[PDB]
Amino acid sequence: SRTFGYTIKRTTVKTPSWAVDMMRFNINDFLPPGGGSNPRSVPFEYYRIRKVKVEFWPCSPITQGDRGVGSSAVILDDNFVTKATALTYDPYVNYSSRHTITQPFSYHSRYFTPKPVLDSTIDYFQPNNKRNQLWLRLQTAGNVDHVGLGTAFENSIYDQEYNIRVTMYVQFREFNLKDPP
Amino acid sequence: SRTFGYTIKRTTVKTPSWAVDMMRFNINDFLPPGGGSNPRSVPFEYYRIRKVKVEFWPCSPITQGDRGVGSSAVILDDNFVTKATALTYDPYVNYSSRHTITQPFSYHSRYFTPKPVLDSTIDYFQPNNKRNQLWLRLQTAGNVDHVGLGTAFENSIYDQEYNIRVTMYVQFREFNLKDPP
Amino acid sequence: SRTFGYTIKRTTVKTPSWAVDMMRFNINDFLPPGGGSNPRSVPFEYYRIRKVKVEFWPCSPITQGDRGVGSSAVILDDNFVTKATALTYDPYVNYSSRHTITQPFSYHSRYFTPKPVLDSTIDYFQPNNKRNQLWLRLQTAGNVDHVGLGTAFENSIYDQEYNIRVTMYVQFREFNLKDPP
Amino acid sequence: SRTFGYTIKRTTVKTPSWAVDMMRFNINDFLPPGGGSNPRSVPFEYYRIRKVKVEFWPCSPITQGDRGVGSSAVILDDNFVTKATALTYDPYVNYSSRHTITQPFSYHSRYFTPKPVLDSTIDYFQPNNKRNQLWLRLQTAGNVDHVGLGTAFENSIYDQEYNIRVTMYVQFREFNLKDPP
Amino acid sequence: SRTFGYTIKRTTVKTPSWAVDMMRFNINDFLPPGGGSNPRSVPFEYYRIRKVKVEFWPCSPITQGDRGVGSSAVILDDNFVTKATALTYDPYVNYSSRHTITQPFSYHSRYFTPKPVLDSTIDYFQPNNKRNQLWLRLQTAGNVDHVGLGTAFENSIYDQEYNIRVTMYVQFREFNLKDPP
Amino acid sequence: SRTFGYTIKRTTVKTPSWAVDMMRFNINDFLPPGGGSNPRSVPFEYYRIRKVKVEFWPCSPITQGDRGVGSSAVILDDNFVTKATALTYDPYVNYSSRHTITQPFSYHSRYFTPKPVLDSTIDYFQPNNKRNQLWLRLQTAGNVDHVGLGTAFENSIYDQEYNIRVTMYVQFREFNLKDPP
Repeated sequence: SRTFGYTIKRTTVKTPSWAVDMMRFNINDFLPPGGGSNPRSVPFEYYRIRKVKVEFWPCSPITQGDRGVGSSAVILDDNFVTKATALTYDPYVNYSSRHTITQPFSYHSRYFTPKPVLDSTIDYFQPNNKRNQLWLRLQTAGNVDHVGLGTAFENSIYDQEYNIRVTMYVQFREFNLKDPP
Repeated sequence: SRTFGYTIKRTTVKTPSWAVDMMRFNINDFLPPGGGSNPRSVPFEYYRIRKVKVEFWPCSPITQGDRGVGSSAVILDDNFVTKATALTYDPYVNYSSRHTITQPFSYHSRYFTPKPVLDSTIDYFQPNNKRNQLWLRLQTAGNVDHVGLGTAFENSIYDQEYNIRVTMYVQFREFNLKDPP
Repeated sequence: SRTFGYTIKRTTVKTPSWAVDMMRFNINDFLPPGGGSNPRSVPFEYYRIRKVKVEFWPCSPITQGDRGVGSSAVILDDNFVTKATALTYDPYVNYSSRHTITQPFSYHSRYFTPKPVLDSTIDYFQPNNKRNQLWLRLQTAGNVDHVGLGTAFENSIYDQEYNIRVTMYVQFREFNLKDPP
Repeated sequence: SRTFGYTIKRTTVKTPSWAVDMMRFNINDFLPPGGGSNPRSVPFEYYRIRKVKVEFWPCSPITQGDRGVGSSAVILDDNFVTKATALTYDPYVNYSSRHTITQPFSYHSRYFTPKPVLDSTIDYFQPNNKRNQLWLRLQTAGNVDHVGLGTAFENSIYDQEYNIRVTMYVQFREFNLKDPP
Repeated sequence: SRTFGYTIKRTTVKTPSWAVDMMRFNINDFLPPGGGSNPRSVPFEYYRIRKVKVEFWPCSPITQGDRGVGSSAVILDDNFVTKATALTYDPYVNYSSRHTITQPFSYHSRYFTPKPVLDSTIDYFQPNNKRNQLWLRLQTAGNVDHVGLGTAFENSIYDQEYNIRVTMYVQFREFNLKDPP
Repeated sequence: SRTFGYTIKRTTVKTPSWAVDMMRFNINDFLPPGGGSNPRSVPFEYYRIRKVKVEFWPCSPITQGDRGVGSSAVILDDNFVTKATALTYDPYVNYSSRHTITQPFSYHSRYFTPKPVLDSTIDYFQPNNKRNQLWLRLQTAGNVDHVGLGTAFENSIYDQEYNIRVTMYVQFREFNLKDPP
């Protein structure tokens, strides 16, 4: 439920090279600190996540050409590729649940479900849309970081400024409020 | 969802005189201050109230006699009687929806629904258990005060100390959270 | 399947302050060491836990007054509140699956299902009453500690001594016995 | 669930003489000592026995000849014959529930139910496979000895070495565990 | 999908002592390194395991005697027994899902499903044959080690050489290929 | 599953002349070299091709005029026309399964199935969408070249830059992996 500026730097190379990026989810950013006997603005003992209606709302006009195509392959098992300002290939082009990345003015969105990362070394995760979703706990500091979607915009001569937006849905349960004197 | 000490001072008079009291409800006491872009610990635009399972949990043992009887007449239209340390009558004895006040160790509770007080001079209120319940708004300072139950414990030679408890139920709707940088 | 003395120290403060406590479950305490080729008194390769019929059997007589009220909120995600000899509020009063803590002579009990704590920093757990209960293993030393119930008795002038009792149910399977010469 | 070496000494006599043996069952051998407040590795107040899938797993190869034949007559009433290194007859050949003893490499097994021996002089026993099976008690020292199967291998010029194995099934009930401090 | 030489050293002791072993599974051994933009010979984002048709194909002829018997108990919770060149007992003889170990020329096999080991200290695992199987990820270096079957061959005077073979089944899904210039 | 730059050089001629091109398919380009005992990144003994969702994703903006029209006639029997920088006719205009080539910003795509070319002189091919599809074999060097779609963009005064993209679907079968030491 936030936005941030992610401008892709142009390149002079003639070959249409890609520029992979990264988008790590974080629940702490979707809630500011609290006060008194309630450090968290949303007090709850347990909470779950169903889906996240992600969307990469563009900002360039329709007159700007340099339109390309890509493949926003979903990522969850934690295994991003080495970042490069001008990649000479598209590693996310070969995938089952792929999606054509229409740019620039063309609207594009995705839908999936993220899961927490237990250990940074082994990196575990639960299946998608299932009743066996491992519950979590509320924490303002020691909080993990969920994996987002794998973007891959194609470079061009002109600049590019996007406005990524996410709507992390939450299903809180078993509230725990404190009303001191 | 809180408690407070309300000890009834004994009296030397032989006639069993009563001692009316007052219990004004307040939603601000059921939530502490917030912080940052969320002054309230419970962010929501609208909320309603259904019922309040009030209960006057006693604290005296069974060996302590001086047991009497009263009538906890419900009050909502705002019209309490003049407080008196030793009232020579029970004005709440004559009522339709009365309830035998069994004291001391005997457990006693009530169930009703409160409503906000628009003006202190005219004092308006909505009907009980109906779909036409006028909604309210969240406010940490400028908040009204709902009317509670009309208590009336009978005096005695020995002291008395109760532990009043209320479970003000709330039905929030249309959340409004703020997640600044 | 054991008991221990947990006496709540009295206080002179007039305001009815609470005194939160802690009850951490441990399977190693429910079985002493073994001998020979069977260090464990109950040999089994796998075992599960369904429910634990907890109960806080009191010990004070009925003649002792100072009766109060509380709320035994269930805890499993590991997030106890800072211990205090005389807390000026009840953080467990606001909860969904709450339970009125009737004291002293009044009997009170609860029923829930515990789960193991994988990591001490993230703290994970499985859902309640489900076929996806993650199995465990038998170990006399390297054993985790399950989370218990969240108690919250109210202070008083007179002393207080309870006799907590638990019946941790186990469902062993796939025995592994050793019968050396 | 144990094994032991029972080698039959060869003989020079030309006549094919038999060599009866003995196999007394014992529950104490199927469980080592305990420790602390649990001297027995398997704590239980009552236990029963249904069947024992006995088997005499051989060890000689198929190239070794000198194959004979016998009759493994069941024994339970306690009445073994005088042991002899080279018996000139087969007393177990005449029986109702007999079984051809195929040796050496040929596999052979039997199935019966043992019963405890009350007195050593009278020697009593209960019927086979019936609901009136007299229950027993757990004891690490003062334990009786059940009667096994009546073996009768035929002598030969070459040596012989078998690997007897028994799977004494148990049906424990009414556990009695101790969890001291 | 590999084989290795595991010869059991003979012993001079007369008592038939066992010799427990260990067999740890590893997915890295079932795939060699890659090259270029595909370090793994089998590119896939997610993969699962159903069953592993293990088999201990012997190599000794039928003329070799010294045949015994054992019990290949399944192991998954990580709890192997101390290795011994000549164990005076069989700890895997008492088990529910046991299997008679017929040696030498006699063929023997087993069927089960392994699971990954999250932590070496606590050692967790998922249930057998269930839809809640926790998925994994592809990794050529930082890869865990699954638990195999618990073998227990009996010693003998003559040597012994087996040819263990496994067919670790895999159900890859969501391919991720890279085809750079 | 790749992209390449194919810019059509402008022309000064007033008559709207066409500029035919060529697009030869190759499976070797959709897979990089391997290593060790797996020269191919995708090991499989047999594989087939169903369809190829071709698409000529444009890159010019909508403000750029000079829009024309053509006919992307399918080609498979190997019989391209002589290339010309400015053809004074459209040989692909007369066809049964034709398709209006809408340019520039207008999206256009096609769908068909290619087949291998046995000999370069006779040039054979199999029917479309049929169960009699002749299978092939995996090869990194000696691999044939399939025929693509017949493009025919109309010239113009302004430049033109398209981003051709193809998704060659494959249906591998009968895997053949090698896991040496």
